Formats: sequence, structure tokens, C-alpha cells
Amino acid sequence: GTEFARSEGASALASVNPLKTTVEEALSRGWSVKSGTGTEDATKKEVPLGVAADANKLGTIALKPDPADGTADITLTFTMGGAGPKNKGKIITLTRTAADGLWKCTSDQDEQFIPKGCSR
Repeated sequence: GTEFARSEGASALASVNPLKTTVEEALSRGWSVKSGTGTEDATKKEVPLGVAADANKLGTIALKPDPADGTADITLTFTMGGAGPKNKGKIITLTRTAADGLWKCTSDQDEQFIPKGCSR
């Protein structure tokens, strides 16, 4: 009824959207990306995303595959387990397709709370 449903969606997207850059910069070096926080590992040539899975209390951030080397499709998901009733259990998915390097955003939210630039 009084849930902040549109702001929840915007907050979730804002937690994962910046990670596109992180991913591209790693792949441009020929390094892999791995989930979580920490330091670059020059032995395995892995760069962490730099963000904790629970950085945003609306939900959880995940990367697949983990680690990711750019030779397969990458997905970054925000799973809204901490959200109010309209958005609880919904998932925003950013996918980078390996064949062309393009990103897309899809959500299974109700259409009216899907953030700008994302589709069903």
C-alpha cells in the first residue's frame, strides 16, 4: 500500500549498474572477474567486483559464471529478498553477451516498477 516500490527498483539497479564498468575494464586487460571484495590476484589474474553481496539491504548481488573470463555470457543479478511485498522475490538481471559484448537489462518485476532501460 505504502511500500516504496519504484524507489526499491531504482536502488537495486543502482547497485549493479556501475559493475558493468568494473567488468569491462577487467576483461580489457585479459583478466577475469570474480565475485566479492578483496585485492586483485596477479597470480590467477582475477579482479574482484569490489562490492559485498549484501551491500544493499534490499537484496543480494551475484555473478555468473564466477570467475568470468569474457569467453561466455556474464550475468549480474540483484535478487530482491529484502524488499517490500510488491518486489520481494523479484530479480533484476544484467546480461553481457560474449558474442558481441552488449549488455541488456531484464526484470521480472510488475511492469510499472521496472527501471528505465530494462525490459521484461
